[PDB]
Amino acid sequence: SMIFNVLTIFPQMFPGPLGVSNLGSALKKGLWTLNVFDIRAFANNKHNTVDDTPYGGGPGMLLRADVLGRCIDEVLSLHPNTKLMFTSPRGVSFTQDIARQTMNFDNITLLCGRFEGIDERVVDFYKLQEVSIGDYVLSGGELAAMVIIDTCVRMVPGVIGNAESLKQESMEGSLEYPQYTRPASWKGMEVPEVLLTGNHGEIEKWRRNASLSITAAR
Repeated sequence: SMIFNVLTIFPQMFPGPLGVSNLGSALKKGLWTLNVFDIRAFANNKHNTVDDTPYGGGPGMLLRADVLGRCIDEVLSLHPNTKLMFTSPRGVSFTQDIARQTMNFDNITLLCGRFEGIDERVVDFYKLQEVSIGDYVLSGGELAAMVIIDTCVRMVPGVIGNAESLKQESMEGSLEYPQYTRPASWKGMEVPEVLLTGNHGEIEKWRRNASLSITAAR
């Protein structure tokens, strides 16, 4: 199959957008699995806190190493051969191709940051693969984990009928092309006539030409 384990202190966010349209359908269908672990549950600490202030001081809090380890050990006990990852804005920049490389593993674990980060020992002891969906700071790692999961799950088979699947890959580069649909006029803007001709050859040809412009503006 294809399993994703998410470690967060906001489990109520999930599946959120991950549970809707094809993505949710296939999830119920069981084409993929979504295990969401509440990190808060692992605190055996009497203060039952997950965060704490940082040695050396400064702002905000940091997720405690002992708590995260209890959580991570449980996931490992349950999925020993799992690729441990961690969302932070200063790691491997996530791309459609990195996604593909992740498909090679069929069991990924995504720890989501919160507050000012996590105790470094966890990064080191467990050898986490830091991943960044882009050059911006979020309130936490969970939107990141969603973006990653959405990106990868779309390349599982059965989630997207082979029609839209062999396609998208046809466009090859970010170009794609202008697309149009009914009405034929809208605010007096009419559809390029070639699309209305039924001429597959002449339409593919126009679509490659339009694919090259717009991109030419890049």
